[PDB]
Amino acid sequence: MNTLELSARVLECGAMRHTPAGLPALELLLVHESEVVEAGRRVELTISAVALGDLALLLADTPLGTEMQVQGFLAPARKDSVKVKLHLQQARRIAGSMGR
Amino acid sequence: MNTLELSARVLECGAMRHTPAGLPALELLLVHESEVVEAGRRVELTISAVALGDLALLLADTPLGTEMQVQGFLAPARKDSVKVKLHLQQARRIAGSMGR
Ligand code: NA
Ligand code: NA
Ligand code: NA
Repeated sequence: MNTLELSARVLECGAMRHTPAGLPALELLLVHESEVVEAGRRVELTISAVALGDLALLLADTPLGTEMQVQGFLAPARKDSVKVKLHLQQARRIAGSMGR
Repeated sequence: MNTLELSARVLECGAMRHTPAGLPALELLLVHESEVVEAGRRVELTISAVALGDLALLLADTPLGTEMQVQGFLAPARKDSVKVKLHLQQARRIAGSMGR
């Protein structure tokens, strides 16, 4: 079991990159702000995220500030790192009807 | 939305501590090892976890090596920290029938 579901806004969206094996790869910087319940609290969390393959292609050029629901697994950012990165398995924009 | 579900083993279990407001607090160090789907692999993740209140009392003196399913929210360890901490909302040992 390793699944993080997070509501987040796009702070940064990288240019299209690739894995050493030639698969599309895209890095995003995400910010989450919410109030949660702990022992009967607000949280602000900044987190790096990476999408590979088709999802990287879909998330290409996501405007900055876009609000999203995402899901994936957590992993250390680099070998031996304290920094974690969210490996995206799902991402959807919070579509609205304003929208002006 | 901010929920991480993780299967993990206890590498460290702290002594009973307290919040500044006097609530029970307990820190654990958890290791996760699994293989996941990345579209498309192996993930090994070490993460600090903190339980407050009644869950802290329940998790007191968890033997090192105990395997668990945990759930909670992610938050930075401190301002501008790259270290994240799982704020435990649920924890259960993986009970088995072996013995010994
Ligand atoms: Na897993
Ligand atoms: Na790779
Ligand atoms: Na939330």
